[PDB]
Amino acid sequence: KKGVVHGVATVAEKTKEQVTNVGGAVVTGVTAVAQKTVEGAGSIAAATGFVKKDQ
Amino acid sequence: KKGVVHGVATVAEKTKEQVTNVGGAVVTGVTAVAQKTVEGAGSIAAATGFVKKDQ
Amino acid sequence: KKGVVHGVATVAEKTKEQVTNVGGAVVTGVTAVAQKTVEGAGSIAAATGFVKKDQ
Amino acid sequence: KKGVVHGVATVAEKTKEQVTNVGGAVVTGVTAVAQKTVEGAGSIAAATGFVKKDQ
Amino acid sequence: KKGVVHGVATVAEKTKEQVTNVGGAVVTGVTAVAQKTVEGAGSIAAATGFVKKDQ
Amino acid sequence: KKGVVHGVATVAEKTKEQVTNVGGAVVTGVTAVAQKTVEGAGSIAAATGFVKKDQ
Amino acid sequence: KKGVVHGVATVAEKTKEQVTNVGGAVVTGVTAVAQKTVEGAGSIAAATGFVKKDQ
Amino acid sequence: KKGVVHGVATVAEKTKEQVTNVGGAVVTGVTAVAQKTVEGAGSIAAATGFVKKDQ
Amino acid sequence: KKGVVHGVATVAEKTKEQVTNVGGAVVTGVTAVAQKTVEGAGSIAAATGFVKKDQ
Amino acid sequence: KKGVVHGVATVAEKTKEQVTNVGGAVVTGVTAVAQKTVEGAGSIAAATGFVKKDQ
Repeated sequence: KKGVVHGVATVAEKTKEQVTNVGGAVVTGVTAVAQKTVEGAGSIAAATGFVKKDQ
Repeated sequence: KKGVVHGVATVAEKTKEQVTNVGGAVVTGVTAVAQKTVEGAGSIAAATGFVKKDQ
Repeated sequence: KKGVVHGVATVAEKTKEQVTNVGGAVVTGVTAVAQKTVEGAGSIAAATGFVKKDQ
Repeated sequence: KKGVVHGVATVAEKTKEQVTNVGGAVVTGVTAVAQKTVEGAGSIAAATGFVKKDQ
Repeated sequence: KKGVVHGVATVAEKTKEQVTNVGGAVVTGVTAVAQKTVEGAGSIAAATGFVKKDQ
Repeated sequence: KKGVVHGVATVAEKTKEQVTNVGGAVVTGVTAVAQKTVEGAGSIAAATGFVKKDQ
Repeated sequence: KKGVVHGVATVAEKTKEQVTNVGGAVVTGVTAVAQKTVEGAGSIAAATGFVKKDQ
Repeated sequence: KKGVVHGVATVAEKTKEQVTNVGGAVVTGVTAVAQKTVEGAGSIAAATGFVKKDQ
Repeated sequence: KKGVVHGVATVAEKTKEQVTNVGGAVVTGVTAVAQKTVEGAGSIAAATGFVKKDQ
Repeated sequence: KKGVVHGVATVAEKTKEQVTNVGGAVVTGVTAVAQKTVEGAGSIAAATGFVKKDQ
């Protein structure tokens, strides 16, 4: 076989899960957050996949 | 087989899940948030997939 | 076989999970956060995959 | 076979898990955080994969 | 076979797990944090994979 | 002060929450269930407060 | 002060939370269940407070 | 002071939390369950407070 | 002071938490379960407080 | 002071935590279970407080 990509690719066979991202956010997984009190200014309480590039 | 992509591709066979994103947000997964009190200015309480690029 | 990529690629066969990211955040895994009180200004309480590049 | 990459690639066969990242965050693994009280200003309480490059 | 990379590559066969990172954070492994009280300003309580390059 | 009860009482002062039960069920708390597929005959999928006394 | 109870009592002062139960179930706390597939006959998947006295 | 109980009592002062139970189940605490697949016949997957007295 | 109990009592002053149980189950504490696959017939996967008296 | 109990009592002053149990299960403590695969028939995977008296 032959393949040429510029990116971003994701090429496969017999594949149970696939995610391609440029951005941006993708949530595909099981996630449970239980929480009782959030205070403070300002605290990232429960972050799973996170990116902060403030300018 | 032969394939040429510019991106972003996601090419496969026999594949249970697929996500392609440029952006942007995609939520495809099970997610449960239970929460009782959020305060503060300003706190990211429960973030799963998150991207902040303020300018 | 033959392959030429510019990146970012992810090329495979017989592959159960795949993630390609440029960004950005991708959450595909099982995650449970149980939490009772968050205070302080400002404290990253429970971070799993995290990136902070403030300017 | 033949392959030429610019990076970042991840090329394989018969492969159970794959992650490619430039960024950014990717969470694909099982993670359990149980927590009772977070205080202080500001303390990284429970960080699993973490990167802080404040300028 | 023949291969030329610029990096960062990860090239393999018959491979159970793969991670490629430039960044950034990747969490793919089992992780359990149980915690009862975090105080102090500011103390990295429980860090698994961590990088701090404040300027 | 003086108090005589037969039960079930719940006597207090300055008290944020109170529940008295004989029965029976009382749900006063925050609860989030997210769920994707339930099968089997017959499986208690997600039970929070539960009592089964079949005769 | 003086108090005589038969039970079940719960007597207090300056008290943030109170539960009295004879039964029966009481749910007053924060609870998050995220779930993707339940099978089998019959499996208690996620039980928090649970009592089974089948006869 | 003077007190005579038959049980079950719970007598106090200046008390943040109180639970009295005869039964039965009481859930007052923070709880997060994240789960991806439950199979088998029949397996208690994730039990927190549990009592099984089948006859 | 004077006290006579038959049991089960729990008598106190200046007390942050109290639990009285006859039964039965009481869950008042922070609990996080993250889980990816449960199989087998039948395996107690993750049990925190547990009692099995099958007859 | 004077006290006569039949049991089970728990009598105190200035006391941060209290548990009285006859049964039965009580979970009041911080607990984190992260888990990736459970198999076998039948294996107690992760048990914290456990009692099995099958007849």
